[PDB]
Amino acid sequence: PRVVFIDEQSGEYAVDAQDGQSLMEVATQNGVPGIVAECGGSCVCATCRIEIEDAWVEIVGEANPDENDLLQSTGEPMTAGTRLSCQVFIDPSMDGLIVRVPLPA
Ligand code: FES
Repeated sequence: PRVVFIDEQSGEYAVDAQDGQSLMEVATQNGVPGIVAECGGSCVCATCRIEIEDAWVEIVGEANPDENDLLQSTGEPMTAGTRLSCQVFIDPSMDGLIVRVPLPA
């Protein structure tokens, strides 16, 4: 597909992806800040607080109440589309996706 990332360093990172790729991997491919490099998708960390644009959350489908709960346990605020991007992946359902990065969290 096609894609569009965002961040607080460039305020945008237009890109593209392929069914099976996450919005965290495109980044590094798009030269995006790639501000993560934590577990690499191993599913052992929870700091990859990425944010899908507010148009594709209903397209991407944030994480279930399992991965979203453990993260909410802390008590920090969250918006619509906040989910482990690294755990997300492209499909002919989320083509031309638009990503986003939260504030210093
Ligand atoms: S990068 Fe570790 S869970 Fe997303």
